Amino acid sequence: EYPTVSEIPVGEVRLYQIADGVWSHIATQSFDGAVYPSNGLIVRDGDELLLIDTAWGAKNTAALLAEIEKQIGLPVTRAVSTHFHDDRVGGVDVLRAAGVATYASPSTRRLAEVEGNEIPTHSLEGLSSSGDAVRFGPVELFYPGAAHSTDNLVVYVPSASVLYGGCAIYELSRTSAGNVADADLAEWPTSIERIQQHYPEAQFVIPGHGLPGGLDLLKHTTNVV
Ligand SMILES: O=C(O)[C@@H](CS)CCCc1ccccc1
Ligand SMILES: [Zn+2]
Ligand SMILES: [Zn+2]
Repeated sequence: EYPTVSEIPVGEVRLYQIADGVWSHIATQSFDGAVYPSNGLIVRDGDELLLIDTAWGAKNTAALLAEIEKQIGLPVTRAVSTHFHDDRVGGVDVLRAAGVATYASPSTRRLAEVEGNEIPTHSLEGLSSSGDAVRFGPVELFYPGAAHSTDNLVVYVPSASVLYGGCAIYELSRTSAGNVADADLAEWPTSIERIQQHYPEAQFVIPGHGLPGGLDLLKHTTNVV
């Protein structure tokens, strides 16, 4: 039922209900010769929607807003990028032009400026040190320390016990490290434990790529790194 990579043509976006007020958006994009699926989060925020990450590109993100408009019908007013890679910030310009206020930690914003990626407009205070947490509307943002990247944040929806781990967290079927050029391998396992120790009542854990799982996904990631 969860959409797979061969089912989403590059340019299209699917929405998947995870609990109500919480959806994940799935898009596809090529990366060094191959196409991969990628997840993001959507959270109902009163009469508005909070977006967690872009759909990996300008055209995909445009498709995302259109799909949101078609299936949910509420405006996306804010977005948070969980790290500096293009599958997280690629498309913030389309979001900006659509009236969406974009956010990211200052760490993410400068890591994106130096790599030449799109840069979220606003800086998120209170997450510069491992273990820091801040609330942001219907969700709580957490900076566990360097893992997939040195700036990676994870997101938690209290009212739904949904833990969005981003690309610091791997799906279950993934048994190899893959690309970790921007990671801190030595610290990764420690950052994940910080996540474990911080959201032990998580019911759903969404990886940055692939199928949903449980807290089950954390140790699996450590074991793969
Ligand atoms: O820039 C990067 O290093 C990554 C963005 S998270 C590319 C992700 C592509 C991919 C996603 C999941 C598994 C293997 C490859
Ligand atoms: Zn990444
Ligand atoms: Zn990723």
